[PDB]
Amino acid sequence: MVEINNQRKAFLDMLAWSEGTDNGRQKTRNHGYDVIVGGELFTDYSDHPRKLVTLNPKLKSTGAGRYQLLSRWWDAYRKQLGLKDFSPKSQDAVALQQIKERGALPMIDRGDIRQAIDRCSNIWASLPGAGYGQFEHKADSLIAKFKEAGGTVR
Amino acid sequence: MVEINNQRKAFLDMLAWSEGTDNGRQKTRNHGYDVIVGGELFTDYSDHPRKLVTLNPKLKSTGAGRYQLLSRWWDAYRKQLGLKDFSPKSQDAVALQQIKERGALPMIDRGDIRQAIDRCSNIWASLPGAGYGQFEHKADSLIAKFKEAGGTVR
Amino acid sequence: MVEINNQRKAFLDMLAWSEGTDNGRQKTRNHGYDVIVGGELFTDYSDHPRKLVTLNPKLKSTGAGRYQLLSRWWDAYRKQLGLKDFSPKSQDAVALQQIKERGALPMIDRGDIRQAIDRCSNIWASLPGAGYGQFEHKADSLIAKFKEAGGTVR
Repeated sequence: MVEINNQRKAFLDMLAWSEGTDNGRQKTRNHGYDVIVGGELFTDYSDHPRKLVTLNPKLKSTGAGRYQLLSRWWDAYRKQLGLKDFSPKSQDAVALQQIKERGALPMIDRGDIRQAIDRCSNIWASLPGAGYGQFEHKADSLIAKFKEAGGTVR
Repeated sequence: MVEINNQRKAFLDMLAWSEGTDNGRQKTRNHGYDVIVGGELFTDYSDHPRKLVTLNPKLKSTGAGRYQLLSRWWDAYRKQLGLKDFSPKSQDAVALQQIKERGALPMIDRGDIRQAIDRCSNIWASLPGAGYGQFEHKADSLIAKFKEAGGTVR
Repeated sequence: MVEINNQRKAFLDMLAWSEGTDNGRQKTRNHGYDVIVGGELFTDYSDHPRKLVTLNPKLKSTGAGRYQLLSRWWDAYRKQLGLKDFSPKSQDAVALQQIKERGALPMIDRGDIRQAIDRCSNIWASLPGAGYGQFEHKADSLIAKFKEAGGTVR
């Protein structure tokens, strides 16, 4: 399993905030860990809710959990990591594993958050990529949230 | 909010032992309720001491009290539960609230401690499977401690 | 300057189409190489036009050229690659350099376009990231364009 440390935890909190699952606005009984794309909540943590939500006549998504994990990616990782449920710890595990695969861990650990965000933009829709126009602006908000979660930026 | 019963009290004692705040070795004048991460003690219970013992980004911690509650979580819960101080009763309240949120209360009440421990590993670093670089007690030692605190296991 | 080959050329054409600079509808006198974000054209190729265009209150951008390169990245790469102008050749050079830095060149050369697109999504806003809700469908329309530009997919 990818180890959790203060920098990584702060990154996961920034991410939960960015994705809108744990931002003090969206309703939740457990820090966004029970949020289904669209805003509904689930209570059974034995598996991904797998509820297909139509966000509009031309947009569907199965994102669920604190990091809005798609069901197809959940299946891949649950098998790969040997996870027995979709509990908060399992959700953190998958997110960290995806961050690991993108080579972002060293960046997070050392405080190069702007780079970590860019590297992870291909996984999470709320994160901007560096070539996009609004990056500098969005990264400031993200960096601020990262800092208040206790992370240290370089 | 969350009322205390024998099973829950036994869980909190097991937790204090696990976290190293109340284990008969760590110094304390009040059963671990005055312990700051690192081992120093505080005497003013009107608020979380809000101290760290390292500036190392990965290792940084503000844990304080019997259950080593981080200051950022303290602020969230203080507001949410309407707590006026960081007294032992307030500390117990926050811990029980976090346990309630991870869906572990029914598990504790019925004696399914191994499951409750797993669900709570996402909150406390000493609980087996937590995934930090810290020492994690074996489930067996935890269950033994839970039983000597008067809890009944199924 | 990174070398151009048929696979790479086809990727740059797919990209110009995806970004809307060279798609048969947007006006241009030079295959999108003269397009400023928003749709205006420039004629002086000695430097990036450097116009900050407001697309809406929340979205501003300085993208210009066939691949909609932001001015700040233009300055970085101009210096790094020793470019003396913002001519079509220079624009291609920077795009290829960015693709090289994302490790997508081998993917493009071998025909693994879906992977290359995902790796490059952090640079270009029109490209989809793999964790995105509709990756497979958007990738399909891009692959079609890549193939008609003469590229071979695996």
